Amino acid sequence: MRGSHHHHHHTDPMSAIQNLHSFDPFADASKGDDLLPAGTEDYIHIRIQQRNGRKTLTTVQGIADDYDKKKLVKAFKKKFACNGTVIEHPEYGEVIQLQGDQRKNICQFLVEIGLAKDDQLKVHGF
Repeated sequence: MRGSHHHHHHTDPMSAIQNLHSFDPFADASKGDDLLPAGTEDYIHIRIQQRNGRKTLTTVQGIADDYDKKKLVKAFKKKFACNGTVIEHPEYGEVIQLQGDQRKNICQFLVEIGLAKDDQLKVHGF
């Protein structure tokens, strides 16, 4: 170890783990100005999840967390009057969860409010 030695009986280096140094083109990083990951244009993947024969939950993946979480979903319940929520899926990462098959309303919402982009319109009905 040879780390911190100023305690009576603890020593927990884990206490100093706040994700330090996580950005540096000249240190732990690599990006090609010409070589890009893939031509995806960062679309907005929808995807529906109908547990039963109606318990649908249209989700939205790709959207930026910077968006107005409130005006984002809250507005949904004001336009279509549907049940919308915000979930941070581990398989996708930060994805809204609408109630019922909104694959046609959400994409319409993303464009109606200006959330996603017509080019990002990635609707994938289960």
